[PDB]
Amino acid sequence: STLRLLISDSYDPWFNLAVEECIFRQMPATQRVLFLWRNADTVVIGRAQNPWKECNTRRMEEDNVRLARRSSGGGAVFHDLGNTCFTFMAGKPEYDKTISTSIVLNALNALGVSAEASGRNDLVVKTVEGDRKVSGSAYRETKDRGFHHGTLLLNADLSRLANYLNPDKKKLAAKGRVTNLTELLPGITHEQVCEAITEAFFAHYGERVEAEIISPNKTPDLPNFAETFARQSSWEWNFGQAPAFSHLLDERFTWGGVELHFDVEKGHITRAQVFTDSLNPAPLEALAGRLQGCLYRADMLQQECEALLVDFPEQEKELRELSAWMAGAVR
Repeated sequence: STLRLLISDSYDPWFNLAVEECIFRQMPATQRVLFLWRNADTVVIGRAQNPWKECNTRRMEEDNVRLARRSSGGGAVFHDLGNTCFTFMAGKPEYDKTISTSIVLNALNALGVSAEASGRNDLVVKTVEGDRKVSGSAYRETKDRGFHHGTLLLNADLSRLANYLNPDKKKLAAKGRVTNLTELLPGITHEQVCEAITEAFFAHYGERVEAEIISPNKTPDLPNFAETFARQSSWEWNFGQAPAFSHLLDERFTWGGVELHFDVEKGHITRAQVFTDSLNPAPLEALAGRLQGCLYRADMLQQECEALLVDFPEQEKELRELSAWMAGAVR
């Protein structure tokens, strides 16, 4: 058909993320994909975060909470089985964010819930006591495709995340809602919401297909899956070793916190590593790239940092701020 419908029968977050990674980059942009899944207890961190600073790893081990690192930026997210998650993908020009958003809204309507879009990302139910968030999401575009994924809060434990994160004093010093569906719909299950999104998906495209039910015990019909799954679940990718440097500079900006670890010998940086919870870590990863071998002196720290501007027009503020902050922090 023109449709693929993938239903994960696994709570393994490395398995579920590896499928998403195949939808986004492995699969041909040539069908319309809906993938429906959830994870057992997991902290998902952005690709540039340092879990040894961010997470109470001892508590995680004691409570049997998993760590997964995703390949986009941003901060920590908590998953459990009371989150029902969805990923849509479709080729351009045909697809844009509005289709999948409408499909999920219809799904929610079919369930007896009056929901609306709110911002570029969220879905919200109108309430006597004001707007309540029932869904988070993120949208990404490629040259060949659009890609949309998010979660629905059916019966999430909302308190839990804070037990697994370390206090961040500078995040605290700086400064700059949500409801479970089970609060409205006491019987609601994962399977019912999956059923509802699938129907709204089939109704939209005028077509039906059989569900491919997928789990780690056999290869899904996704190219390069075995390798993507070996990488996604590897300790070295999800955790990695703690940074071991002799200097550390850190700051919380409005667009994210930044930790910069490095060594200085003979007045130059001999090695450096940057961490961040910024939504776009690319300009920070590329700063780390340009800091190697740099003269440890504000004029050069700023020259290296500002040499990147031409290639990051949308992040010019981020870079101007990092640059000013380093000039101030080094003296």
